[PDB]
Amino acid sequence: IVPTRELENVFLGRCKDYEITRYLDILPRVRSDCSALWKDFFKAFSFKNPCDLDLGSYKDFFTSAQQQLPKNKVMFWSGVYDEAHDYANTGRKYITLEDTLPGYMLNSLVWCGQRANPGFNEKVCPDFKTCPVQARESFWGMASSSYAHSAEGEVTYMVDGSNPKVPAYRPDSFFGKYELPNLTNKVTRVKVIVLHRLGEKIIEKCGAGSLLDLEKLVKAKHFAFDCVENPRAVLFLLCSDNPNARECRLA
Amino acid sequence: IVPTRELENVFLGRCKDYEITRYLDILPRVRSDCSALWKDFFKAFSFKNPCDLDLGSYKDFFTSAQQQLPKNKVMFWSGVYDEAHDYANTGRKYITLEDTLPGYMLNSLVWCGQRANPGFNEKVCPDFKTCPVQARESFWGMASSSYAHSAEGEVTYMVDGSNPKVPAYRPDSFFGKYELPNLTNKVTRVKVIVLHRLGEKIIEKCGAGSLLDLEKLVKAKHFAFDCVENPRAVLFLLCSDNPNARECRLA
Ligand SMILES: NC(=O)c1ccc[n+]([C@@H]2O[C@H](COP(=O)([O-])OP(=O)(O)OC[C@H]3O[C@@H](n4cnc5c(N)nc(F)nc54)[C@H](O)[C@@H]3O)[C@@H](O)[C@H]2O)c1
Ligand SMILES: Nc1nc(F)nc2c1ncn2[C@@H]1O[C@H](COP(=O)(O)OP(=O)(O)OC[C@H]2OC[C@H](O)[C@@H]2O)[C@@H](O)[C@H]1O
Ligand SMILES: NC(=O)c1cccnc1
Repeated sequence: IVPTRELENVFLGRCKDYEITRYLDILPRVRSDCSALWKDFFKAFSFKNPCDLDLGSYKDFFTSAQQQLPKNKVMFWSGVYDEAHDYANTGRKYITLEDTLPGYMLNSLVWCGQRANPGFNEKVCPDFKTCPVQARESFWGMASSSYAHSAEGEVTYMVDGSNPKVPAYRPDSFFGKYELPNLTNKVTRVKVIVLHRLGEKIIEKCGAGSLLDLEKLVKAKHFAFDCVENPRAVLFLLCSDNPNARECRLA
Repeated sequence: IVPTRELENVFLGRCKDYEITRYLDILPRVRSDCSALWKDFFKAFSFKNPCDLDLGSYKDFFTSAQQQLPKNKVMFWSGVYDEAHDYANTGRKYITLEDTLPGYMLNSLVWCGQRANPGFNEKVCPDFKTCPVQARESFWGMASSSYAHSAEGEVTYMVDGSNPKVPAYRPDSFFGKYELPNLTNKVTRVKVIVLHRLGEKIIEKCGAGSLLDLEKLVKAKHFAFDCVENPRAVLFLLCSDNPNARECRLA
């Protein structure tokens, strides 16, 4: 893959944009300057081989960047990026990882270290499936970890019950690796939302299969559990993109 | 009412981020670099009294910042900012002025000039309703003119039909002053979408009142014209937010 151009400029620009104007009524301000943020972020990967990284490489950066999160509002998702963020509504109904400072600064960006000056690669970045797992998941794994760790009260989980090749809940998702195991006794309940893509064969159902596994894990953390399939407000979102579906017919 | 802090840094940060990462498949890059853009912007109001502006003050800036816009995808809106932007879907279905470079950089921001150094006011910005209309509307009126002037093919206009106090179409709106009068022969059609808020009395309908005036006005310029109220895809977005309304009763 081709690395993002003028990485420092984009980082510092999104950082200043967010600081002054984004989520002011929804998430608290970070306590560090954007230059200090850049400095911890850069020294995490710079002057090293693109696969030298591990789960600790970005710890100082995420310590500098972490935000206290609104009780009851935190959302996780697997397999339904577009639907979860549409439904979250840019922080107004739920908060996602992407609404917090570090997700919003690096969302979609591409970067990597090298050993010669200037210590990063402007030309090429390795396909990351070529690195050991602790290295290919250094950044986004620690991100999901801090984030889950800060969740309080109710949390929400959106998933896909229409995928014949991917279970609604997998222990090897980012949610299963990093999120679920990191939630504290400050969390009280897990509310799952199963998406049935319209026009398509239903594959997972509440309490059966991987959702029944998930249920048992959640109760084992002494957390409450509920699960619903196409709740009306979410169904209406889907229907808007496919107003003809049989599921969408009105009285 | 307080002015945006670190205006220049916010402006430049937003400009750089948009340049490198935003709308890359949806809209073209402008030729002019960020510091050249800043120049043109700042000379418009700097070192003059706050109400010492007119429609031609920001002219060089908008000249520099204007993008060609993709055919059939331009949308206008009155009275329904949230609903129109949700439905336009960040450029994926329709483009709005807030998706273009100059609208993206200045959206939500607050600034004004002053005669003394630094040439702009960091303390307060006169309740712009204090100023002659050509000063109060110098920036966003010129933004709207330039945007409308660039539109091709079909264009769409989303309006409020439940406001007893404010008609669907008004000659004194930004659409009536700046946008409709500036559409060129490159535009072939104007498609109106009338929004009826759930559970609010319906005030305006296609073919009556101000919408009738709008139809004739649009017939004069030799565009086609259609109009529709609460079409399904828009209606479902509304129900998503108020699933229990009578209009959202499922069969
Ligand atoms: N914002 C994020 O990017 C982000 C990333 C990971 C986890 N999160 C947290 O964990 C859950 C989403 O991961 P999930 O439960 O695994 O659900 P998914 O739909 O499978 O998403 C993986 C897809 O993202 C793409 N991806 C991006 N970067 C990478 C990366 N370094 N490495 C890899 F492998 N994939 C990446 C990749 O193409 C892959 O196809 C959410 O609760 C979220 O808070 C957010
Ligand atoms: N000088 C000003 N500067 C700024 F930033 N905002 C202003 C100013 N004056 C009034 N406003 C606010 O700006 C809003 C004017 O909105 P509506 O009335 O809802 O629709 P319309 O008038 O047609 O103007 C929206 C249409 O103009 C171009 C755009 O692409 C779309 O086609 C009002 O809600 C009002 O609170
Ligand atoms: N975004 C705005 O404030 C705005 C105001 C007037 C016209 N167009 C946009």
